[PDB]
Amino acid sequence: VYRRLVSGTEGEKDFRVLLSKKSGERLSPWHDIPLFPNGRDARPLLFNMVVEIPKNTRRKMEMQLRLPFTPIMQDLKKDGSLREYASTLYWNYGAFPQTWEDPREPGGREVFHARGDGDPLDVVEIGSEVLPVGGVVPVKVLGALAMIDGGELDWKVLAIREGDPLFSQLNSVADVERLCRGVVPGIREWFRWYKLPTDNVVNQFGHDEAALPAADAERVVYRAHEHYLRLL
Amino acid sequence: VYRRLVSGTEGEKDFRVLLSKKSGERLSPWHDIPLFPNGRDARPLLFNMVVEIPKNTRRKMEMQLRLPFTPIMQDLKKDGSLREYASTLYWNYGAFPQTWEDPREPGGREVFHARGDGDPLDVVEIGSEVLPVGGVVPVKVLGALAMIDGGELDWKVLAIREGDPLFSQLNSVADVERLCRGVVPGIREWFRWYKLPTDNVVNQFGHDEAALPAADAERVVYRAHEHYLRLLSEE
Ligand SMILES: [Mg+2]
Ligand SMILES: [Mg+2]
Ligand SMILES: [Mg+2]
Ligand SMILES: [Mg+2]
Repeated sequence: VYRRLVSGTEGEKDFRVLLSKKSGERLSPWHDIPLFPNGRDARPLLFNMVVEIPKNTRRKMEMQLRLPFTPIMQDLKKDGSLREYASTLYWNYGAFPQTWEDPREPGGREVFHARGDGDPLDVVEIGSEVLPVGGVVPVKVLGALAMIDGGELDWKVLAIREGDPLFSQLNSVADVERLCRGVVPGIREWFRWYKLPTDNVVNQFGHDEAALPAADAERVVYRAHEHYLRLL
Repeated sequence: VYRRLVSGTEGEKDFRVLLSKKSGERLSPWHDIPLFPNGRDARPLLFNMVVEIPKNTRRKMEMQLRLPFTPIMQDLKKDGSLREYASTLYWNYGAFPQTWEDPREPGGREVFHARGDGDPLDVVEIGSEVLPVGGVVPVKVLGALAMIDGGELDWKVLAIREGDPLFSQLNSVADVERLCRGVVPGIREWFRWYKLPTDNVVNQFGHDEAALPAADAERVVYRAHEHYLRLLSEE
């Protein structure tokens, strides 16, 4: 469905992934990829996921929202070096197109009244297959962890790629805990601890650290989608 | 108190940490450091921990058991390049002196009948302060996770450094869960997942993934201590 135009070498400053339709026409993975690849009336409801960080990698790849067509490149520190996480991420990681965590909207106290992180909504894909930088895959939402990253509400939605062998068997948080041991706590503990070496901070999680159910996590995506639509 | 003799350059193949008494006499952190710094009858019971990997680092530093005085150096790949873990370890990590997880000794059915890892018993220290490579600190044992790494039983004993502010307040897993949220699951999930990028394997845990209580973890250390001592025995 979407074409990856890869340039440079993956570990260097010239690396960049650009997206185009199969017509050849360039398009933004954030603006012009539909959030619902088969409409809002599909059941099970599928969301598009733009993969930024592949499973088993450590480079902080992200869509460059300032640039035309929002290409994916590695984040830079102010020292101008390519930025990496202190630990390898064990799952495909990215964001939902056409979503925005509006900082102007305050959460209840289940999330310590934290505010939107200001970025496209983050999603963790738990499938076995390694997905490439700039990949776009339809996913089924399974749940969501409400991370609090320095006073900011930073949702991590959990999803499973359509076509993964266990897709039809995973429909809720309990199914993941049952058929994929360590995935839910591994993701929670990864994002709780990953900024200890860089910032000496241990993050918190709202809703008593629980993974909110799939239906509630779908509503989180909807709200971020409308915040995005309201932005335009 | 033991003296650290640091040699080579950090992060390079020549880096090496050796231990000596305050006499200057060199000694092996595995062979010549007592497991019980105040004897087995000390209350609270203290075990000595040889710190190999400091909190918030990822180089795979380990005691080199083949070398004289068993110095701590960075592990090597078959390529001969320096080996690092794929992820940063968020806690001080090392081993108990005079312990050996004797293989050939079969585990119960709670550990999938897995055998010993063949190495000195591993310990995770959960205190806040970063400890140096080659540091020797007395710790109080709080619990143990029974990680299974490819048919090998690889215990991760959890302990707290004497002198850490929460020392007197931490005596078992339940205290850690109460006063240090995320420490026990953070350690379990770290060792469950850390070899996925290198080996494409997700580790398992015996005893239904539970953190065994402090008393059970004390017995884990004792048994490994006896395995080591048996290697030294006559007749
Ligand atoms: Mg993001
Ligand atoms: Mg976010
Ligand atoms: Mg070890
Ligand atoms: Mg071991």
